[PDB]
Amino acid sequence: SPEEQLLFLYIIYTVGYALSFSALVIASAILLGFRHLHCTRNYIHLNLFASFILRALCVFFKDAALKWLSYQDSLACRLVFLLCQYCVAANYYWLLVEGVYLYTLLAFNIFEMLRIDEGLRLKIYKDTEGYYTIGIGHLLTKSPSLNAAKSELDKAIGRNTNGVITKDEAEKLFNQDVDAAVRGILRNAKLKPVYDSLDAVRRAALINMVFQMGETGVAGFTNSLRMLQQKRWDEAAVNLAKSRWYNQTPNRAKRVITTFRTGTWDAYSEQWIFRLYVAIGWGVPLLFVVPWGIVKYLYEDEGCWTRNSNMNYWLIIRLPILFACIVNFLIFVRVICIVVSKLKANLMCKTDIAFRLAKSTLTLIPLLCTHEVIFAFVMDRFIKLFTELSFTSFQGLMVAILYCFVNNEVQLEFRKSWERWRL
Ligand SMILES: CC1(C)CC([C@@H](Nc2ccc(-n3cnc(C(F)(F)F)c3)nc2)c2ccc(C(=O)NCCC(=O)O)cc2)C1
Ligand SMILES: CCCCCCCC/C=C\CCCCCCCC(=O)OC[C@H](O)CO
Ligand SMILES: CCCCCCCC/C=C/CCCCCCCC(=O)O
Repeated sequence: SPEEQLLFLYIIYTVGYALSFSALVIASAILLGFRHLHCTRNYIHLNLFASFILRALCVFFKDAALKWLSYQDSLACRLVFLLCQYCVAANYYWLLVEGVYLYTLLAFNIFEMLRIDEGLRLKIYKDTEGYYTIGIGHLLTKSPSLNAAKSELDKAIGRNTNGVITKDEAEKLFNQDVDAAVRGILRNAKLKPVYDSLDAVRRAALINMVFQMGETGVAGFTNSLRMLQQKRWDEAAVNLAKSRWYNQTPNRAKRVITTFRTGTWDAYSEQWIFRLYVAIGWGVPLLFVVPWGIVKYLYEDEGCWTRNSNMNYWLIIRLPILFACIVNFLIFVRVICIVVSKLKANLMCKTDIAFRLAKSTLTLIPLLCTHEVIFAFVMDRFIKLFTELSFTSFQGLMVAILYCFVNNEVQLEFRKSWERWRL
């Protein structure tokens, strides 16, 4: 039947946005509700949920306006449609920062963590403790003799030093020290069981302490090491502050303790980077949605601008979303090259945040951007194509599932809260 087909597609579309709206409001309430879920990764998700929540609000407002000059001729409809088109562009640009974040998350490691904390030295320097240092935190000997320190470094580099050591030689010696740090942990009875239980992010935090202090030095933190192995991060965070290490070097310790408490790299992230993501997700859509809205009002104003078939005014809202999808597929392909490399080299386990986040992001990129790339320059079997209405309505539900309800961290918070109710 023709009327029955048009009515049935309306139901799966409206229940699609009803299930997506409720799931995204519940999902966003979970990420805001639990304090341990307050990290840059989940804040990026909250802006992405907000763009799908406002899109749903436009769909429910358009439908509510059907009940009582027709609505197609009104100015209110054109605004609801302009706001809807702003939400669609935000969905794809918050999906771009979602990919851009993931890619930088795969790029940050212990070597980049220590290069920030230890810094770089070109020439030999006698530090406050009496130890001669050079490169990226490479301590030589406490022996007060620059002549013998240069000779001690000469055997540890290959050729004659003179004093100045190049950027490549320092990185060569840096890989040695980081390899010497991990061999020490695994060669220690009190550090191997806690390191093997820690995730890749909290492992780098343990290596960082060993790099500065030493294998036998950090092994003394018997009180902190046990509550780390027992996954009690918040209890270990306040206990590590009550240390000699925290009062000696406080700016470095606060960063390492945050990485143990959260299991993220946020204490090494710059505050302007997140301000650049909000400028992409909510800023860039405004730069092409409002010129589209102005040209449609002045040169193609006919039935809430639904008659979008006359000039280049279609391309100004379809070329920027194609650009966000082409770059999202370039990230998609490159992220897969990095993830399969880190898994094969045993640099990553599938239980780590970078893999599980990749497992959801790499799903949503071809889920939202494949249609846009395939039918890239098509302006305008009718029942079979009307199945696009089912996926654009349930989009929000899928985002809420893959970035919240199947997330392992949120499931920890529900069980941790339920256990506190009993105890
Ligand atoms: C809609 C579906 C049927 C498809 C979805 C499914 N997609 C998926 C599954 C696996 C790989 N994959 C494996 N290896 C590689 C490689 F090659 F190494 F990159 C990629 N890629 C894509 C999925 C399943 C599980 C999760 C998941 O638990 N999320 C929670 C993690 C989090 O948010 O913190 C997410 C997505 C489910
Ligand atoms: C308990 C809450 C239940 C109510 C249901 C929620 C309704 C959904 C709408 C908006 C919230 C999502 C948008 C706000 C989150 C983004 C915050 C932000 O802009 O920046 C990140 C952070 O604040 C910098 O550190
Ligand atoms: C319209 C529904 C209301 C939704 C809230 C508005 C969104 C602004 C974000 C803040 C949510 C308020 C909950 C507090 C969590 C923030 C944590 C904090 O920094 O204190």
